[PDB]
Amino acid sequence: LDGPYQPTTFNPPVDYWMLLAPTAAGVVVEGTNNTDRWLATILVEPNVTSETRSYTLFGTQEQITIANASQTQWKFIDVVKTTQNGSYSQYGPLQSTPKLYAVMKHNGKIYTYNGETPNVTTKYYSTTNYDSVNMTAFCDFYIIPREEESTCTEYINNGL
Ligand SMILES: CO[C@]1(C(=O)O)C[C@H](O)[C@@H](NC(C)=O)[C@H]([C@H](O)[C@H](O)CO)O1
Repeated sequence: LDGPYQPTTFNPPVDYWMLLAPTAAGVVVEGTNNTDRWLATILVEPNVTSETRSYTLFGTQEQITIANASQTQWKFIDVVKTTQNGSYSQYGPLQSTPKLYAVMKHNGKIYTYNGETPNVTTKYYSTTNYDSVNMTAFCDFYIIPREEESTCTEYINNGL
């Protein structure tokens, strides 16, 4: 567990999980290869009926319709597009009590956590030039090698 690091944009090594510890609802992390993949993770508060919100994604204001069916858990949503002018689509989510998320560049993809704490799993998004994707963290974060993924999973499920 290397960190906490303050918000910044950098090029994380492949096969490391970037464990994010946001404190507020909103954009958590975003990264793109500038060609066929844009991913931004948004943290939505517990208990939200369908509504459109404005988020700044990659420097520009975007309207996204979100919801969170859970009465008590947070919802992390990956908002992605596959071309520069394409529409954002939602995948995931991760329903969470600890408020932690993580993202990793691995084997031609970007992986993120998914499901419902305390029994999370991971999902992925194929991404060309996956190894050079820079990630912008909007909150404090830690770095954990993939070899220690069981430790990252325990933090996502139960907190630091
Ligand atoms: C093309 O197949 C895949 C991929 O990227 O390898 C399979 C992968 O399991 C799926 N992941 C999820 C969370 O649905 C992903 C997304 O649907 C797509 O990347 C969204 O842009 O599509």
